[PDB]
Amino acid sequence: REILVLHVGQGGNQIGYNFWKTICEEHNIDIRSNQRKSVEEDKVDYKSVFLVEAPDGFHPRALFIDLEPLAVEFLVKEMKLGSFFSEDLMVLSYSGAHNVWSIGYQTGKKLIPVILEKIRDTMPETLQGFLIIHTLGGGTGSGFGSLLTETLKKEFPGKGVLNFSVLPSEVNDVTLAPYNTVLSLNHLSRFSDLVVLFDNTALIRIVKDQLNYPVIKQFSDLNFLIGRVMASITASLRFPGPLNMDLMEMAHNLVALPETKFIIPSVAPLTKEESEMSTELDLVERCFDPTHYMVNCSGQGKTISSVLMFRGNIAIENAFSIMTDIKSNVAFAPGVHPDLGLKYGICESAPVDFDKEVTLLSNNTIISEVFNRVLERFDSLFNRDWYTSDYVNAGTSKSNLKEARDNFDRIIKIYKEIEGSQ
Ligand SMILES: Nc1nc2c(ncn2[C@@H]2O[C@H](COP(=O)(O)OP(=O)(O)OP(=O)(O)O)[C@@H](O)[C@H]2O)c(=O)[nH]1
Ligand code: NA
Ligand code: NA
Repeated sequence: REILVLHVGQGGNQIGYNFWKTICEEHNIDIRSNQRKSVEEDKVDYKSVFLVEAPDGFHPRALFIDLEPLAVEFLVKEMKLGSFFSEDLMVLSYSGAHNVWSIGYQTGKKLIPVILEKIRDTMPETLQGFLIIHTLGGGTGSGFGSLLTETLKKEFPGKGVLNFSVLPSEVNDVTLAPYNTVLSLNHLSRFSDLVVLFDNTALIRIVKDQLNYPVIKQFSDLNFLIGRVMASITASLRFPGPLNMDLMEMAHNLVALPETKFIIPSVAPLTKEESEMSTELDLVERCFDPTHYMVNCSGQGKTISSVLMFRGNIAIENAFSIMTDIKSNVAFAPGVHPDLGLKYGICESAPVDFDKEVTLLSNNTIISEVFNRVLERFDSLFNRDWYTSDYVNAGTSKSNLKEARDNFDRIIKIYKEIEGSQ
């Protein structure tokens, strides 16, 4: 059940700080010492899923990859997790991708041999899959992340390749993001087994309103929610539970058609103060709400398939009691059976910061509208040949951009066909 994590680019590596901090905290480890705070939970946990053991200290089964060092360096020195984020786990170059998917895809091909050799060292043959954490708007996380997704699926067929990819804010903070996002989602639609999507617009709004935290100057607290989703969906692998599930079990339950592998996540509660104030169904209803969707959505949309991970103070009586109320309040696609569309997972271990928790992975048709807005941005640049020159002069032809564009458009049509039923 072992999992190897790959962080690519500034965003992917910065997110890795909050994820491994939450993983360490859930396993009673202070991320900095690499040593146990307590042995109290070691015997009801399975630390081997994400953590590698050593007398000097725990090590994450992860690689930290970037085509420029500043993002890793400044994070590993400010938070200063030198021992945990051992630098034998870093694969750094110094070119940068300059926000071009093609430059990242290919400068990365130079480090594929050293990344692959570090993988075969780290991985036990009982490894179940990989997690790839990256942003889609930049160049390294998008291009190199696409390359690693393609590389791992062919280097290790039969093993799972899951992607946790960050979309830009609705008003893009990178003008080249539509090109980079379309190119990456095209690569991932092929080589990924499951793509859990985030966008900063939804994350910024959750942080501003739902947590109402004083103020933020690091992506830290937006990345905390991304780390909460990754940790909670893997909780039943690392802690006892009446109903556990692994990476491919969740992907099999979500991917109805081979191309419907793009997932919207949500978690409740986001503040400890409401963990006291909520029941099982209330956490479920709020997860099925746009105010908790970590992707900018209109409404609940039409759910094709969903996975619900229950953690902590969770009445299984009530968890199965409210399944009728779930289908009663959540609109599902016109082709989904009234008794289907749900995949349950129950882990007895509570999250780091809440008394109960419900994590939702939703295969929703509303992702077609999110993708449609990315496509419309793509076309406003592609139809005017704006910024295409350095994609052309980095070896991605317009012909390759158009090929990725129409395959991306085909995915939008598959989701809309499930949505409309006309
Ligand atoms: N949620 C979140 N988003 C981030 C973070 N860092 C960067 N981003 C987003 O990622 C997009 C750009 O990707 P980056 O990761 O910064 O760039 P890169 O992957 O290192 O690629 P290059 O900079 O071109 O070498 C921007 O739209 C940012 O909003 C982060 O730490 N958390
Ligand atoms: Na960068
Ligand atoms: Na950058």
